[PDB]
Amino acid sequence: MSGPERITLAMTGASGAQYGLRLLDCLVQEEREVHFLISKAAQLVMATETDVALPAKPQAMQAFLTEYCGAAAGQIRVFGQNDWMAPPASGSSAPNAMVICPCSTGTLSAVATGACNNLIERAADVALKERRPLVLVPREAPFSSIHLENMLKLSNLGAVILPAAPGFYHQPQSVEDLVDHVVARILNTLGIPQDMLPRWGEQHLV
Amino acid sequence: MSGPERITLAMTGASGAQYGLRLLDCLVQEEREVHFLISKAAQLVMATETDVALPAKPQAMQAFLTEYCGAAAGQIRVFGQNDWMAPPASGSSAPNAMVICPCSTGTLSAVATGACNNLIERAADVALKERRPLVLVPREAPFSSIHLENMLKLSNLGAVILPAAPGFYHQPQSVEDLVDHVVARILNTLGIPQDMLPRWGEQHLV
Amino acid sequence: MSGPERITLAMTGASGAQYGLRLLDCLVQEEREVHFLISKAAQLVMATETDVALPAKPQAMQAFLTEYCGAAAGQIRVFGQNDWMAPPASGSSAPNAMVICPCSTGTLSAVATGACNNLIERAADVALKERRPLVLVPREAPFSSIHLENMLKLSNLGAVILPAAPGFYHQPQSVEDLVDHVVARILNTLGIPQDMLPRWGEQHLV
Amino acid sequence: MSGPERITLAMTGASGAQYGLRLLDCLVQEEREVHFLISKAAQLVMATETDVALPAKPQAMQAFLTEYCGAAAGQIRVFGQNDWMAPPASGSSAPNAMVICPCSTGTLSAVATGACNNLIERAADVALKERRPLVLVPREAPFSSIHLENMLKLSNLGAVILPAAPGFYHQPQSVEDLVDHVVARILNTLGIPQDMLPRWGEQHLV
Amino acid sequence: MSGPERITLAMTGASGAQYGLRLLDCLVQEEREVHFLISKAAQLVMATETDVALPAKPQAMQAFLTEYCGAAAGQIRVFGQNDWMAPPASGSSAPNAMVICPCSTGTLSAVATGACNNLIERAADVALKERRPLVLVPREAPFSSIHLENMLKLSNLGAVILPAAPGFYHQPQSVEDLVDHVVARILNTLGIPQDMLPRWGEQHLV
Amino acid sequence: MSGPERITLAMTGASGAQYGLRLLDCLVQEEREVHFLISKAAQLVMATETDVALPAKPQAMQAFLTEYCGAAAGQIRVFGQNDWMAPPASGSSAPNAMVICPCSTGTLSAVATGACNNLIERAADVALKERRPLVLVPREAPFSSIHLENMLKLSNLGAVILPAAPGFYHQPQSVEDLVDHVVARILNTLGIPQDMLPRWGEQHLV
Amino acid sequence: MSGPERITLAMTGASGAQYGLRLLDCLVQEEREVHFLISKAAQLVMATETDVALPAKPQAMQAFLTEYCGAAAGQIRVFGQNDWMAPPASGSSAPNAMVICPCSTGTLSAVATGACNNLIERAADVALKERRPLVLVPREAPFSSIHLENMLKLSNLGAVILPAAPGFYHQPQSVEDLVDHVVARILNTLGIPQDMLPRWGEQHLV
Amino acid sequence: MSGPERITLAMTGASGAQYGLRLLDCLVQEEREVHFLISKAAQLVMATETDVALPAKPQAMQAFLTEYCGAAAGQIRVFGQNDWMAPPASGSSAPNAMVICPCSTGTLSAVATGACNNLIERAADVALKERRPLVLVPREAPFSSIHLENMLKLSNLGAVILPAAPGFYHQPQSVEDLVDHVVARILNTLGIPQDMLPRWGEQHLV
Ligand SMILES: Cc1cc2c3c(c1C)C(C)(C)CC=[N+]3c1c([nH]c(=O)[nH]c1=O)N2C[C@H](O)[C@H](O)[C@H](O)COP(=O)(O)O
Ligand SMILES: Cc1cc2c3c(c1C)C(C)(C)CC=[N+]3c1c([nH]c(=O)[nH]c1=O)N2C[C@H](O)[C@H](O)[C@H](O)COP(=O)(O)O
Ligand SMILES: Cc1cc2c3c(c1C)C(C)(C)CC=[N+]3c1c([nH]c(=O)[nH]c1=O)N2C[C@H](O)[C@H](O)[C@H](O)COP(=O)(O)O
Ligand SMILES: Cc1cc2c3c(c1C)C(C)(C)CC=[N+]3c1c([nH]c(=O)[nH]c1=O)N2C[C@H](O)[C@H](O)[C@H](O)COP(=O)(O)O
Ligand SMILES: Cc1cc2c3c(c1C)C(C)(C)CC=[N+]3c1c([nH]c(=O)[nH]c1=O)N2C[C@H](O)[C@H](O)[C@H](O)COP(=O)(O)O
Ligand SMILES: Cc1cc2c3c(c1C)C(C)(C)CC=[N+]3c1c([nH]c(=O)[nH]c1=O)N2C[C@H](O)[C@H](O)[C@H](O)COP(=O)(O)O
Ligand SMILES: Cc1cc2c3c(c1C)C(C)(C)CC=[N+]3c1c([nH]c(=O)[nH]c1=O)N2C[C@H](O)[C@H](O)[C@H](O)COP(=O)(O)O
Ligand SMILES: Cc1cc2c3c(c1C)C(C)(C)CC=[N+]3c1c([nH]c(=O)[nH]c1=O)N2C[C@H](O)[C@H](O)[C@H](O)COP(=O)(O)O
Ligand code: NA
Ligand code: NA
Ligand code: NA
Ligand code: NA
Ligand code: NA
Ligand code: NA
Ligand code: NA
Ligand code: NA
Repeated sequence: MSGPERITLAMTGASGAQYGLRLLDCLVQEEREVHFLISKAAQLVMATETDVALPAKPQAMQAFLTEYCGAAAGQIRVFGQNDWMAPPASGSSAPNAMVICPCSTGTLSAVATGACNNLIERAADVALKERRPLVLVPREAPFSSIHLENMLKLSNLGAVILPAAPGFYHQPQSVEDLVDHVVARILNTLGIPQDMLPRWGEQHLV
Repeated sequence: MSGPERITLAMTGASGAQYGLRLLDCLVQEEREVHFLISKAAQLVMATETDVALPAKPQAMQAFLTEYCGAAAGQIRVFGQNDWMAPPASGSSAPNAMVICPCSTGTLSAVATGACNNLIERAADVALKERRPLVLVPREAPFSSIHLENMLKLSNLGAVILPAAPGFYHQPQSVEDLVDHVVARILNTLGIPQDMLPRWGEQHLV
Repeated sequence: MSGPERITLAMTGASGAQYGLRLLDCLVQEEREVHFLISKAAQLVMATETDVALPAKPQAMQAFLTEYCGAAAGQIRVFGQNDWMAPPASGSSAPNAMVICPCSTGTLSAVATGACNNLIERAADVALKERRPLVLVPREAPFSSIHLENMLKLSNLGAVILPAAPGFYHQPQSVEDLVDHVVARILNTLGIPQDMLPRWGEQHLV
Repeated sequence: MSGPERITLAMTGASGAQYGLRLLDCLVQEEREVHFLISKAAQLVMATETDVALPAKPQAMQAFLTEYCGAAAGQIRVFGQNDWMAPPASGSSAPNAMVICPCSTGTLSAVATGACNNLIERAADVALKERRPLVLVPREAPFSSIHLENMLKLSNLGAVILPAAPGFYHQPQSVEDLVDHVVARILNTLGIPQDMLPRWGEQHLV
Repeated sequence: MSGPERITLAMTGASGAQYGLRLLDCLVQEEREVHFLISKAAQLVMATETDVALPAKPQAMQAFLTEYCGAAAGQIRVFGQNDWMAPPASGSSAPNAMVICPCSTGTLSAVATGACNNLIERAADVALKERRPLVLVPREAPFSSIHLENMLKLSNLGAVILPAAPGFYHQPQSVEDLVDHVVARILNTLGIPQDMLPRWGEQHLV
Repeated sequence: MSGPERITLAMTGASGAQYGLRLLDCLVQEEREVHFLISKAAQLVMATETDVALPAKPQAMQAFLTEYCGAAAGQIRVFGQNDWMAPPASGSSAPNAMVICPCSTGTLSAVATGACNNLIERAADVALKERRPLVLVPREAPFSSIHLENMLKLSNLGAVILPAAPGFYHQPQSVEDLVDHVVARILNTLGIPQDMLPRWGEQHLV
Repeated sequence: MSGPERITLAMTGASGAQYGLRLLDCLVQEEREVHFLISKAAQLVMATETDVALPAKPQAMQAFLTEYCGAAAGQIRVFGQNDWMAPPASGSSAPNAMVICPCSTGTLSAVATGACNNLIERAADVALKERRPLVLVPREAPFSSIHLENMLKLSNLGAVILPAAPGFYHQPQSVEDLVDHVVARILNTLGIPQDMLPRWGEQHLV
Repeated sequence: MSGPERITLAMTGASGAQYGLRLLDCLVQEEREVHFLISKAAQLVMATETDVALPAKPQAMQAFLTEYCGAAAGQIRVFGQNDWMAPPASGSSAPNAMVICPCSTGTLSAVATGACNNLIERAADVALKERRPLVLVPREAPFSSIHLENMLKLSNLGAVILPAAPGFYHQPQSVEDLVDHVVARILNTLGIPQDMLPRWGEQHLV
């Protein structure tokens, strides 16, 4: 197996709920264990932007997502926003890679300053102190200087700032094609196999 | 008329040629005069990503774009990359707003450092020294710290860093819907009317 | 009409509730549409420092403030602290100027770091990314270096840091006279007519 | 006796002459020795904003202020703006605490840069090099980034930046009540007894 | 009317008195109200470099300049260097744009540090805190790092640093032609009509 | 296999063409796939400093280098300076490590600022945004502060700054021995086996 | 002989071609050897702003300039923009002082960042690393913060930033008089005799 | 005589003992007085890398080096590492230029921080405070960010950072040829004649 066996996937309240759901689906299909976290504002984004009827409490959310993705039992773990006994909350936990997708500007801010106000923010704080992979997927426009300084600080610290900015260079034909471009970039960054985005120039000899 | 009468629209070599073309179309439909600039690498992006057969030389490019957009005579001006006699090259020119869409990381770098190697880069240098509007639309992922520092410097100077990061919160049904979200943000930033992106919460009283 | 048609007026938990109320009154009398936001701590300041019996829920607060100011129907909109569907929460909203008066040091901090924890903080984050006017009215003493660095960062970004520091140079005779000095400065900054603070030296020829 | 026996009280040309006069009165009533300094612009502020007829030359100013405050003989010393033989001008002097109230933005600038152009500015330069207390009471609005950077530099060096921003949380009934709030904060900062501002929550057990 | 109705025009002691006089003439011919300020060192520059016999006291200076420019009564106001009751000294004044032309390196320094030692320096301090236009026209060579850091700080704050560096690209035939180039740039920056500098490339279609 | 299977080897115009050629030879002998890039100025360095008759066009250059190194078919790929369809130009490409050897101060500058003016510079920009290995081998003396700041920025970002500064501590007997020291350091940095530089102190027990 | 025997004189594409030509003339008349470099954009400036018919290729340009200045044979050397075998390209060359006059903002940028894209930029990079004199003569207005930061960086490194800002204090009577002021400043900076600008106050005893 | 009459030559513990010895030889042949200093670690480098049997104590080391170089009596002075009475230890000494060749990263660090732990480090501290020439010849690879920041600080202060990075552009045929390139660069930097490195392009006319 290439790439991390366990991924902490946090969804926070920026537009782009489809990116998180599609990423979750691909992680499940690659037989990865996913520790799934979702903020209160992200739950509202999902209700506004999609037809997914995501249950509110973690136990029922875990059942729903398992059915939605066709995951194995225990493959998707769901942890609530104040569950400090969950693996992502401590560096003594087993190593995960972490993705925040979408990453709201508020969560971006909290991770940059170390606010640790909820399990998503603490889990990123832990990823940085343990030097485990951390990928942030912001979705905002314009990016203000406040946004950019927070992204730059975290990038300087080794976090990967991967904006939800799909490329158009494989003739996209649908919204789903654009979503897949970003999801493929994330999987590439994590080192996890994907077949949605070809290897640029791989056939190009001279 | 709300917003600028004249817009310098530069296209540079990031993916997202559709954003530039659609923005050009909307500017024409709003009866704006457009000074159109396109880099050599952007011409290659357009040939790779779209079915637009854009002529190479400025005179023929100007004819093509006028037909493509249904523009009036002289409404679209095309200037070549070393035409230092064109309006965008001097601050003594008449005031324009400027948009670089897409904005490659190379053009982002040149504007941040003041390289002024071609008319697109000099025109942005002029926009900054004259404190005229400058909007950059980067399309890249991940954003490295090199990218982010250049974006932050320019944002601190008053340029608008508007990444090609479409929002999903008006139920997009096609690639064109996502393109329009970004194009609408640009038009909003310039203060030019648009009807593709509703005013959020405008009906919301309490 | 001079100045902004719509103003987001946020009250947060620093002493000086009278400044916010008087500013709200003047905005109403200038026929401006006001999107009114108030933090939980500010509600407690108002109960401690004034005899205003402000209702707690937005619907009833909106009724009360309309009566208090003699506003027209719909002229004052009240939005709760987690109402992400309200206009101030998105840059795709119609343009407002924004004033935080009083601005607590906690809200000052959140805006400086981009925390976006509630609608007041997100609305300021949106004002900065859209380059729409943002005026902060802190009331604190001493200002620590933590306070000052946050004020300096935001001032460098174009926010107006307007401390609740009334001037004495028009022979004030009451608390209300000192309140009006600050409120007049805010209206001047927004470009909205006021007749409480004369134009200094306007009659002075030589 | 709690707090400093000797206080250098400098008045400079910001609005708020009443704060300086009331502070001088309270220092006298607490039996402190006051080295009183006043700038040329502050003399003009006092003539504009109050009915105090302050004599111009130090000898007569010293007589007037002694009568005004009911001070003992020699309790108030007045020194002119170029009197480099006065105690405040040398660090070899006996230790004083220093307050500049009001502190103009020009005096703020001079102290931040070390300009030492007059006795007020040199005395503050001496307070900083000897690490003796220095309290600045600016009165300005907006604070520009120039103001804020100067305040931040001095706060980082241990000066207390105490803006003339009265609090409203003890039901003020007059201009004098608001003046007293700021004067009480200054006395608190110096460690000198005052009974104008109660100790917040002192009776609050749980 | 395009551009500001009122302009504060300060002349300080760099070489280039002709620029200030010609700018004053053009502002008068565009029917603008001018608040004219001149430093002691600038008066000496004018006596050294020109044949203008400028009276020393403001009242007589105001009479002379009115005759010199052919201005209407009250169109040119002259204020002395310590006239703190003049409009430029307070932000509560009516809005002006401000130009310092020529701008000595000493006045550049004072504005960068906030020294506010005279009415010219305070008026610029007020322009910055009120975010009203401020244009500085330095004339010096070489620019030292001290000069450049002061110019950069002020440019970062939104002041326009416009050096007296005339362009040669409209075939200048006299000293007056070079003066007019700089004066035209200033008028362009203020948004005030001028016909001395053509709009570059305005006729250039492709 | 230890170390990267694919290496992008860029040669740019600093003295030390022998280092690049010898590194290319060792990579081939370790059965690595090499994507070979060479700048116009580097071609001139090679003609000036060596007797290698390197063909100019990529197709013929690829034939020559394959013969020169005894490489397998397709093992060395050559890409021209504007071939944006080559793998190194996009982060969606398959992962490579990248070495610029020699690295001119001009290419050092471009990578530090993100200029992306040609395929070598873009490929390094891509290596940094994808956090793939990037090794720069500058050859210059003195290093100016411009050089050093660019090297420091890139080192802080995780690029390896490996100057062409051979060590003398294995009794070098020829120019080739000194070349091999640097080439061995590069291979060590990449994690690729080499037998030219012994493991220091490997036999040293106490 | 006072001052440098050899001067590298680079002309780049800012307005002010007359300054470069007049400086070249004075260097020739002082019997200095001049290594003359001119950018493509500067050639266009010279054709636009003057009646000098400068040949394009270096050999013919060298003949023309020798006749134009009345120079001795070999006294003016002309080198093309990619002639890396010319003395200015290597620090191992014989010591020259270097002047870029006019210095475009693009060349200013390249020297500040170390871009070294052509012989002019590399020659300045070499002057800085060898700590040989480097004088830049920018001609631009306004100077943006991008311009100013580049000038400040280079000034901090010991380059002389000498803007084309002529002084008026020797009663100039023509364009040529203003040109000579700047040219005289450059010669003063290089330590080369000139008689166009008197020594200020040289006769002034007390 | 061109260049300094007296040179402090310090050898510290980086590889490249041959550079120091060859530089010492050339300084002697140019009839310069050399104050020779060598660290304990450098003595070990010399024993490891060369066949020079350098005596340990200064008196015998001075005899050996005089014979080795064929120096005149008293032409080479040797001072021990704690000889604070030696000329290099005080700025009141007669002016020397100073070279540290090789310069270990430890000595680089000490000079950058001012550690002054031995005579070599103090002598460099003295060279910097007296603004006398200081040339550092580091030999290390990779350069870490710790190395680079120390080199940048010292370069900004006017020290010459000259890495042991020989050039290959005069067809080197032996180790000695590469050593001579670096030694020639050092002599060039000091302004001392050398005939090992030709003047680049000196014969190149056009
Ligand atoms: C509920 C909500 C919140 C949006 C929002 C919307 C919704 C429905 C949309 C989808 C209609 C439009 C855009 N949204 C974005 C957004 N923040 C952001 O950084 N990017 C966004 O694209 N916000 C605000 C963000 O959710 C708030 O600032 C939260 O405080 C974030 O909290 P969290 O980090 O804990 O999720
Ligand atoms: C030709 C080409 C260049 C791409 C590229 C592609 C093509 C076809 C695609 C479309 C297949 C994939 C992505 N592209 C991007 C890109 N640079 C960038 O910042 N974002 C991009 O999305 N690059 C590189 C960029 O064009 C180069 O760095 C140019 O030097 C930019 O030059 P310019 O600023 O003058 O346009
Ligand atoms: C309830 C409360 C909070 C005061 C306070 C008081 C009250 C009654 C007063 C009125 C008696 C005295 C002073 N107050 C101030 C204050 N914060 C501040 O920056 N300036 C103040 O003047 N605070 C604290 C501030 O409200 C808290 O730090 C909140 O967390 C701010 O939260 P908010 O930004 O969401 O309003
Ligand atoms: C005379 C004068 C000067 C005012 C002023 C007024 C007057 C009458 C008022 C009272 C009508 C309105 C406001 N004033 C302020 C002010 N500077 C400042 O920082 N805050 C102020 O509130 N200024 C300007 C300030 O006095 C000048 O910049 C002086 O140079 C300060 O010099 P100083 O530090 O030596 O006192
Ligand atoms: C009187 C005087 C002062 C010159 C000067 C001359 C004169 C006659 C000239 C005209 C002969 C030559 C050049 N001048 C300049 C100059 N300062 C400057 O920045 N640029 C200049 O070009 N100075 C110095 C400047 O005037 C002093 O530093 C003043 O202190 C500035 O004070 P101010 O800002 O209040 O005007
Ligand atoms: C042609 C050429 C260019 C040399 C040069 C020489 C040649 C023959 C030598 C070999 C004779 C001597 C030294 N060279 C160096 C050099 N730049 C550098 O950083 N280190 C060097 O050692 N330069 C300059 C460098 O090539 C230019 O600045 C190019 O613009 C670099 O462009 P590139 O990065 O695209 O290759
Ligand atoms: C051809 C051209 C280019 C001008 C220009 C004009 C012309 C005719 C004028 C003379 C009509 C007006 C002003 N010019 C200036 C200018 N750049 C600058 O920094 N200052 C200037 O004054 N520019 C732009 C500058 O030449 C470009 O940015 C080039 O890329 C510079 O390239 P270079 O550094 O290699 O010369
Ligand atoms: C004895 C010794 C020390 C080497 C070393 C070796 C030896 C034999 C070699 C020659 C086998 C290989 C490389 N050497 C280097 C080195 N430090 C350095 O900056 N560059 C080097 O090339 N070091 C370490 C350096 O000498 C130590 O860090 C000392 O503390 C430096 O002390 P000094 O500055 O007082 O001389
Ligand atoms: Na917390
Ligand atoms: Na250029
Ligand atoms: Na939050
Ligand atoms: Na002084
Ligand atoms: Na002052
Ligand atoms: Na480019
Ligand atoms: Na280059
Ligand atoms: Na020590």
